[PDB]
Amino acid sequence: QEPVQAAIWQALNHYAYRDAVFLAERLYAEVHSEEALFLLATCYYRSGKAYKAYRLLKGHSCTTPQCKYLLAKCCVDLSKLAEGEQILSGGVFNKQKSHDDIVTEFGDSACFTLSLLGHVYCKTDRLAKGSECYQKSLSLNPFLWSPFESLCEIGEKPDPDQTFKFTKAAAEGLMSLLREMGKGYLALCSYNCKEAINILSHLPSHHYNTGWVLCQIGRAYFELSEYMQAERIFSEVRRIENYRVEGMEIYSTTLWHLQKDVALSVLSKDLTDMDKNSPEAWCAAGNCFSLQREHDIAIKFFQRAIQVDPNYAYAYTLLGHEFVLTEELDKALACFRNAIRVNPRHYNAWYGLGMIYYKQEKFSLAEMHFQKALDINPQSSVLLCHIGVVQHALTLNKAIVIDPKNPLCKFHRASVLFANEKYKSALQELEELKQIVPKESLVYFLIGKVYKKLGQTHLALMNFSWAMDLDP
Amino acid sequence: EPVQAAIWQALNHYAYRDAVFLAERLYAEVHSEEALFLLATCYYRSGKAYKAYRLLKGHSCTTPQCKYLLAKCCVDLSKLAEGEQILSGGVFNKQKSHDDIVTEFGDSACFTLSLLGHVYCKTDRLAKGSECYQKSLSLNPFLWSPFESLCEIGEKPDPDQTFKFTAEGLMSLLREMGKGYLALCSYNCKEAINILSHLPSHHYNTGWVLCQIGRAYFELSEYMQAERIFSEVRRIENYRVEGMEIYSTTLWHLQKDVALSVLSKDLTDMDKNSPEAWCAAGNCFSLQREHDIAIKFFQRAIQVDPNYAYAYTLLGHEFVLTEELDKALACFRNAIRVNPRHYNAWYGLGMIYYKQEKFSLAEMHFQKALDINPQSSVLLCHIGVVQHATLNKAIVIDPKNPLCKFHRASVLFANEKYKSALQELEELKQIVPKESLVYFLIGKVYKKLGQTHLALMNFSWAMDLDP
Repeated sequence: QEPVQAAIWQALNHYAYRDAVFLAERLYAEVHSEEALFLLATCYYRSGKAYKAYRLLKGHSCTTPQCKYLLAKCCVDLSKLAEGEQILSGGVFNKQKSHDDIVTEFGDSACFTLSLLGHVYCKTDRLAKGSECYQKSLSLNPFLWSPFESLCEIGEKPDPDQTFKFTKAAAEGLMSLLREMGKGYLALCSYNCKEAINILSHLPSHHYNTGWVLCQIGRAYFELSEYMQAERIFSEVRRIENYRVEGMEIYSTTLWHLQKDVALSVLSKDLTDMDKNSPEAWCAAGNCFSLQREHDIAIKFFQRAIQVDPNYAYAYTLLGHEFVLTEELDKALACFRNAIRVNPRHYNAWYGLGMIYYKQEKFSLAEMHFQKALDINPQSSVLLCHIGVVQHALTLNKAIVIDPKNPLCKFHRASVLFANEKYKSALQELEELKQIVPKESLVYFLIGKVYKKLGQTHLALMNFSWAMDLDP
Repeated sequence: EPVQAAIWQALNHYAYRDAVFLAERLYAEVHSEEALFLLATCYYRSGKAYKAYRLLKGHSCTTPQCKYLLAKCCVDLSKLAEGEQILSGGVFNKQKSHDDIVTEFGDSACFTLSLLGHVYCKTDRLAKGSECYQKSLSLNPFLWSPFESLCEIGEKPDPDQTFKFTAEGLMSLLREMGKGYLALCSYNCKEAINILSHLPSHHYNTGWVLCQIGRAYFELSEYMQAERIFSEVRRIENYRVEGMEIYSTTLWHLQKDVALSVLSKDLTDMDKNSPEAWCAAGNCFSLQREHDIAIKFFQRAIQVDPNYAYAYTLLGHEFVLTEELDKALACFRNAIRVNPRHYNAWYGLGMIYYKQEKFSLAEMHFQKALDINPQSSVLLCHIGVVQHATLNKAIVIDPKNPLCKFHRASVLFANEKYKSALQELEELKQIVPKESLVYFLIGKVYKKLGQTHLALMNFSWAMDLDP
């Protein structure tokens, strides 16, 4: 009995699934225990066939925590999210069981199920309930990076120093790394890009050279739009890991702005060759053909990124931009809106909608989009206006009149000019706005840039420290 | 220690993202080979095998634990040469002993050997493979899969001895069940049914056992009894797809498009990645007389598993119906590469070569099918009679070429032409005095006749001759 199910798990840790599953089937058939049942369902699940585990556990119902966790997980895998809640929460039919109840039920598993419950609440439009779950999970288990990483991406600001603290002593040490890292990834998610590099770079060199860190730093340099400083450490994460696709996502697009045909070609090849069930590889393959500026082929790839992961915002976004160039404005809208559906904090899509409203001269709505976007990210304009540059290389008073009422539409019109090689025209429109809004740091920060490129070093430094002082 | 134990917790709840992160940390922190093993174990269980491979290659893996995981990724990546060179092979070491491998991998010895046997079986070295399997089983007789493979690749181990322990309750069960599966594999199905229906009824009523029985009844061509057992196996185990491809073929021989529709709909959208489900839908649309829609599905079955022989043979039959024999020969030809011990294609080709009047070839083929399974004519000849819904020539060949004559009598028996088949089987019976097969087919025809004397006698003759 005992040695039979000892032996099954030996088969599973060696991934001999057919051997394990066979024994499990006979074990459960001899003795109908809840533990043997669990083990069988376990075997079906790790063998890569969740659906089997679902019908098995479901058909003669077990209530044990080990079965309940697993049954909920198979559901989540199969997108039965509403159901998944009910197994764990007791959520919607009867009264919703509390976290204190949940912890009592699952005990040591409480941390994964709250993580699980977290994920579904978030993916079912209840970030409120989902954040509370993630937080509680981290309380129960500080070694879990994923809950913390979800909270940052939502817009929540958890406290690294309070989140990771265990309550020889090896944890203390691991949590220290995790602390400065936590502080840094939040610092990246809220777009304190200079801070995030500063925190991450101060991290010890062994944990600096890891591809995760460098990948985040790559995202950091990229958001600043220091493209060459970015491509340096993305070329780096590749020679050091070479099996990593996760950061190569945004690296593909950096190589896109720099217009490095061979490198993006090489990346797309190397990425598709490794993992064709990765939206990153397909995002890369996609804008490799945008580089070559053929739009039929790129659309198809971006699509594969959507099929292999429809909860992956960025892939939707990158399609929109490409449809802008082909002048398919109606498809583009739906793209950015969908992008807004999966992640409401993905700034690229807001602005992209706002850009095409502005382009069609629907301003007061474009404002709202630009505003909601620039709240997520200031200095959004640089990247998405550079986009239009890359494309166009391969009423104006009406707007200013309209711009009287609303600042950000105007601000784009300036950012749109600086991105083009029309530097002088920008400064006329800029001062007119500087008078319109002496509140916004954005205005003084742009003057800072526009002076630097014009030579006036003393007057650039000047307006930037003002711009900083006005900034909160 | 706390970090390592925290990972394994995250793994056992399938929180892969949480675990790889700790494992990247732990490995960055210490460049330990066990820290390495964890990271690669976390990438592999995350469902990203390439990630572990590329990692393990780019660092020094020299330990059994490490060497196993890497071999597994290789084999997963269709890098069989690599896989071999890692477990058996020293770049510098010579071909390892069986005993060397066991020493190196200790408890993991049975699994590494199992995986080798698979590699040997995937390459053209069956003998080297079945030796690796036997060794695996002797090291660990709780493993069913190596013995499963042994039966299918034509070898005949002895259950009573092979699963003897060198607990008694599992083995004694395994032995009886093993003896049953071997029978099914050696195609003495009436034995296979008998010997595993002697099993205790709560292991009888498991899905796997019923499936083998159901499998057997198709091989006995007991089609109405077959669908009885499957239908039950469906009720018991609606999540089972394994062995339900042939349930579909049961519902195809019997002409139940109604039930084959229920079956295919269910299986398709239960498991799109199972070829059994696409074989199921493939048969379904064959009945509906949509040949194009039928072949569409059979290729998808093949698409989902190119090492799934039965989809190749079903495409074949669907091609012969559309008289596209060049394409049909290829499928069957593909089928045999794919399946060494598979009567279906061998006979399938035979029937094609027989219709091409190339009886010299047809013979050699029918022998190979009939070597694997003696009764293959009855099923394959039935196919033609469902699909449908010189008399001197083959007689002269029937001197030198007996098998071509037997098939001609079988196809006549498969049609309602019972009288004409006895006449022809008598003439052929003179040419071969003694062939168990022939006395069987007499008894087969006597059932339709009435006559207990003729059926009983001949069957009893045929049995005695081939002990």
